[PDB]
Amino acid sequence: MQEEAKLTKANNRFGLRLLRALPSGPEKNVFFSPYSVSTAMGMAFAGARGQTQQELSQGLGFSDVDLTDAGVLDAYTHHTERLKSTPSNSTLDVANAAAIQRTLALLNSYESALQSSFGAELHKVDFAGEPQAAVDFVNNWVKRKTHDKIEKLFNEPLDPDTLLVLLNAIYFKGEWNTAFVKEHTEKRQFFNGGVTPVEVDTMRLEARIKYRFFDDLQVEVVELPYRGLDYTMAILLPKENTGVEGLKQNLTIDRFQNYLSDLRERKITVLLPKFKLETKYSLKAPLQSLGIKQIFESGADLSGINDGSLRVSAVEHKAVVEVNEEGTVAAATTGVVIVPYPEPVVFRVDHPFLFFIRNTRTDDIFFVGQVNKL
Repeated sequence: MQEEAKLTKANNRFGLRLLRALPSGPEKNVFFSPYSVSTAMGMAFAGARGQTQQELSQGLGFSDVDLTDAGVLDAYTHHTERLKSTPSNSTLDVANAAAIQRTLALLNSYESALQSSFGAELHKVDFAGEPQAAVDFVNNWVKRKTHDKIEKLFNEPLDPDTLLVLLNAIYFKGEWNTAFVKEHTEKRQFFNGGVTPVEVDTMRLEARIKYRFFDDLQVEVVELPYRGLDYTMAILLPKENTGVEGLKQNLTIDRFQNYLSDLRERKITVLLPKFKLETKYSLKAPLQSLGIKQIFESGADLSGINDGSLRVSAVEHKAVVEVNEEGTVAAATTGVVIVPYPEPVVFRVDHPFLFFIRNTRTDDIFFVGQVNKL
């Protein structure tokens, strides 16, 4: 398979692995862009060497798909290019950049790689002398690229020893192929945390929708496509009200793709809450739990960046989504901070569930959520 296809496979596997490691609870929703996180970590990977590079190759999923270090940069070039030129009814914008200390010398090779593989602009800032101005700059980049959906990634200035912040932003807007019928939206029961009944605005449609119940993990699956059917929201609904955490833990990328392959269009009724999520994560700890460790530590080898001693102090992520009768808008951003050292069917989404906004042509998974509380 193509390098870009290997990369999609690595990104997707990493995506579910990260999903499993994110903080979750009956009162705490989960939402993030694994594609955003992977892309930002790819930019750091471009500058990693030695054991640090090998550990990242492993962690980001490259090794398991036989995607070589050089192949990663190739694959990213093709992702970046196809993202620009792809004809769709839906909007998907991905942007990358690097905020660099004004007096930091980057290796020419790294600067070139950021441009060629990621289309990443460089922007000089004064991390050391002007922490407020530097973080204002970074946040205003995030705001423009997420189409104003995320105002700030960093709520406080960065530590003045910061030398580089690698940034990714993503924005998605789609309209449903089959809109929910707004006249039929009503307050309906939803089991918050799988156990606490509340009333929430709940949307209704009845149409031929890709659907299957799978006995293996006792899960109903649908895909709700956007216009043109090239993007979809896949929804995984546990049989049991309290089934979501177990579902998340049991899911693998092969099982997920196999579920998708087995869906068939069927006339069903879908009852789906309208909802908005807004989340934020410090990803260092979850990334460490996935075995990505050396990059965070003294002794890290990021010498492909500036031929010096650099490590990652933090990886921060923010994400937002709005789901309603017309469609979906989602955005996310990631910042890597671097320092020196047939019978009727009713698909009733009335309890916690997982969803995935994906491209059906490429298999790219752009957004993933777990809805626990509404």
